[PDB]
Amino acid sequence: KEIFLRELISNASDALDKIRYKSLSDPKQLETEPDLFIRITPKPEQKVLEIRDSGIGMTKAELINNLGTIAKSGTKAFMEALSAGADVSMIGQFGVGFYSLFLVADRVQVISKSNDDEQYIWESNAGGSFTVTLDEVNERIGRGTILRLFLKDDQLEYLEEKRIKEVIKRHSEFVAYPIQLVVT
Repeated sequence: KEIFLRELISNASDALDKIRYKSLSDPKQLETEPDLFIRITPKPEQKVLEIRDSGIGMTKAELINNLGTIAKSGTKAFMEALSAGADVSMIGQFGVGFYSLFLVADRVQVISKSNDDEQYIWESNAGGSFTVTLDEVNERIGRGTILRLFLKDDQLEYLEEKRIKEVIKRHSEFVAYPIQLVVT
C-alpha cells in the first residue's frame, strides 16, 4: 500500500548507500553514474510498476546466486504459507525482503548493471524457477537496477500517479536521495 511503496523506496536507497560505500575505497566506482537517484515509473498499459536506482547493481553471478536462490527457495508451498498470516513488509522487523514482491506481482524482472559486468535481466514468475539473460531490449543504464513488477490484476492501484506523488512527497525527508516520478 502506501507503506509498501515507502518500503520499496527505502529498499532502493540501500543500493545507493552500498555504491557510496565502495566509493570510499575507489572513487571510480561512483564515476560510472555520478547521478544518485530513485525513479518510479508507472506503466499502466502494461500493468507494470518500475522502480530504478543507480545503486551498486548486481553481476550475472550475483543474479544467479542471490536471486536465483531466492526464486528456488520460494516454492509454491512457502509463498502459500506467507500469503495471509502476516500480509506484507519487505524491510523492517517482520520484513521478508524480496518475497513480498511476489505478493503484489506474479512476474518480476530485475534489470541490473554492475561496474564489474554487463547489463542483464533476471526474471521469475511467482518463484519456482528463474532466468538470467544478457539484456538486448531495454534502455542501457549507467549503473544500478530497474526492478519491474508485473502487478497482479487485483493490485493495480500501484499504478496511480496521484498516490505515488503523495508518497514521495512525505517520504523524501526520510531518504537521503531524490525520489523521482515519471509522469506519462
